[PDB]
Amino acid sequence: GFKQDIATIRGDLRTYAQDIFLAFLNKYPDERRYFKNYVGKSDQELKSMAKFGDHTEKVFNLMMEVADRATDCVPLASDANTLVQMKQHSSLTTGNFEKLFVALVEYMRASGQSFDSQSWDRFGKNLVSALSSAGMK
Ligand code: HEM
Ligand SMILES: Oc1ccc(Cl)cc1Cl
Repeated sequence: GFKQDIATIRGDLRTYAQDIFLAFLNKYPDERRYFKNYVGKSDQELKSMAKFGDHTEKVFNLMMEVADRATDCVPLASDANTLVQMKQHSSLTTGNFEKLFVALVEYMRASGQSFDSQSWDRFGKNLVSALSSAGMK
C-alpha cells in the first residue's frame, strides 16, 4: 500500500527520485525551463552534475516526509505551507505540482511493480488542494 511505497522509494531514494523527475521533464518538457542548469543536458550529463542528484534526492526526501506524515493520503497544512513559502517555488502554480504527480503516477503504473498508484494520485490531488489553500495560485 501507500506506506510500503514510501519504504520502497526510500530504500533507493536517489534512483527513484532521478527516474521520476526525468519522467516528469520528459512528459512536460516545457517544465525544464524552471531548472536552467538542466536545459540542453542529456540524462547521463545530468547524473554527472552533483546538484542534479543532490537536489532530486532532497526533493523526494521531503516528498516522502510529507507522504509519511499524511493520514489516509491527506497531507498536513503545515507541510503544504512549507512548499508554498520556499523561495525556489515562488513562481509556481498548483498546475506544476499536478504535472509532477501525473508523471509520478504514470511512472508507477508503467513500472514492474505493485505501487498503490491510486493512493499517489489521491495524495497528489489532496496536496494540490492544500497548496491552493496555503495561497499558491
Ligand atoms: C511535492 C513536490 C515537491 C517537493 C517536495 C519539492 C521540494 C524541493 C526541495 C526540498 C528543494 C530544495 C532542494 C535542494 O536545495 O537541494 C526544491 C527546490 C526546487 N524546486 Fe521543488 N519540490 C516539489 C515540487 C516542485 C515542482 C512541481 C517544481 C517545478 C515545476 C519545483 C521547482 C523547484 C526548483 C526550480 C527548485 C530549485 C532548483 C535548484 O536550485 O536546484 N519543485 N524543491
Ligand atoms: O531537483 C529537483 C527534482 C524535482 C523537482 Cl520537482 C525539483 C527539483 Cl529542484
